[PDB]
Amino acid sequence: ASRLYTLVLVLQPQRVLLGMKKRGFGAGRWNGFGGKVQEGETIEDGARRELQEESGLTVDALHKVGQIVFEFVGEPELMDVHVFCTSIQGTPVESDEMRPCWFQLDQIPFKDMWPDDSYWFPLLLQKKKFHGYFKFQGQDTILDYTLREVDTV
Ligand SMILES: CNC(=O)c1cnc2cc(OC)c(OC)cc2c1Nc1ccc(Cl)cc1F
Repeated sequence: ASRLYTLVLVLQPQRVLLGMKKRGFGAGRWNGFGGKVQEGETIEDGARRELQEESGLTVDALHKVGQIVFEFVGEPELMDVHVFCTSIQGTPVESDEMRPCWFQLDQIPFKDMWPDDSYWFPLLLQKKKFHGYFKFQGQDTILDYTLREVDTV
């Protein structure tokens, strides 16, 4: 009972782009860019499409960096999130849904991000690949988790 999602991190040598979500689920937190994979679409094509819809950026080469499953206690559907890292074109676009901002790598706003990010961002920043699972109670509490580095996602 899992649904496919993507998440894209635009990570440059000294900064990362994140978007402040204005509405819907996750509003008020800085996030990568992502959403649901569509019918007939590959996961990677979904990742490229969502980065444009949410940030206005065009990505050619995407690299898969992780897979994280999110469980919300009581909720039937698990989120199977395929995480990718990016060479981009365009300038980030602020829209009604998302306010993008560049962050220096020592200024990541973990306090205003989903709590799981604190666990897997140190891996992302060090160019590691990973598999994770986080079980949440509500939006603020991690009940339990697993996180492992892998050679292949
Ligand atoms: C830079 N880290 C993130 O951006 C990020 C981190 N953790 C998340 C945890 C979540 O629930 C437990 C979650 O539920 C909607 C969203 C998360 C999330 N963003 C995100 C946005 C849109 C999708 Cl489709 C998928 C995502 F993971």
